Amino acid sequence: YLNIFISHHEVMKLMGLEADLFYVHEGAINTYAMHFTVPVPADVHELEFSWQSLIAYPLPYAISIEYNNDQEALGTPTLSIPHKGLVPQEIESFLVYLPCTGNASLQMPVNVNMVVRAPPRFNDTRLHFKRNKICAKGISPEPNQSPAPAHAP
Ligand SMILES: *[C@@H]1O[C@H](CO)[C@@H](O)[C@H](O)[C@H]1NC(C)=O
Repeated sequence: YLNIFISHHEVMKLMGLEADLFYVHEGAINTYAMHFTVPVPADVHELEFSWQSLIAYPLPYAISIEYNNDQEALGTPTLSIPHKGLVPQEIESFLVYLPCTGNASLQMPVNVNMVVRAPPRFNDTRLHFKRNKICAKGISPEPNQSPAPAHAP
């Protein structure tokens, strides 16, 4: 009833291979793949997840993040979607932003927790995505709002 996967482009960005990876396929969790800790290079500033509900019954989701607050190398992770809502019935993708400050070099765990509530005939999908974020000094995401020369009137 539920697909959760990372696309070909996401696997190429993260790992350099041409493949996709379904972490959940029609409700079945890829427990083997969930064991792995995926490294996130210094120059990768976001993780992209893709998902799709395969039924009409509403699928509530909840997303939480695990990371050490108390350091100077990684800024606060954010989402491109609300941390709670419904899983879409068309394939959609969302981002977990992992913005390294560029003011420090460091490796650290960042884990993404997801819970998708199931209709009563199935069991909830509980996921613990393990990632190890690399940060490097002088490597940080660029802003997309561009500067403009300014002077006083
Ligand atoms: C953000 O978009 C701007 C376009 O103004 C571009 O200069 C920059 O390279 C982009 N950076 C990222 C991380 O998307």
